[PDB]
Amino acid sequence: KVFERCELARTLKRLGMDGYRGISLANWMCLAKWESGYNTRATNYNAGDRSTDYGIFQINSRYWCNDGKTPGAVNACHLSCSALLQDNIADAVACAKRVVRDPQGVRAWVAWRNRCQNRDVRQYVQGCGV
Ligand code: NA
Repeated sequence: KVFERCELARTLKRLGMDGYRGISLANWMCLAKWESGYNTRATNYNAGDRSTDYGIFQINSRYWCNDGKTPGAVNACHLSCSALLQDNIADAVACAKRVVRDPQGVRAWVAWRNRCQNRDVRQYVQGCGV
């Protein structure tokens, strides 16, 4: 499903993402925006290394979820990548929390560095009542 901005903002706060491992809600919104356009069904095949990015946070199959076709991959979130394509984002959120528990933190996603880091991200949560 494609979330509306504020709808997603409120959902993420209820799922405990605000300030998770030091990452503000506005940063998570900036990330979801640039990764999928707030679309839970988005997938991106990376022909270069044969891995696929899944869902709203575009989580990669090489380390986080299992899709069976990615060479030498692990499944740290202990989830089928299918779980990351549901309309209910609970599993995607639990996995995203797992990703940021690693040393890189939110820097794990290159898109965050390009379009969110050191920018004014307040705009993503403005007027949503969170
Ligand atoms: Na995997």
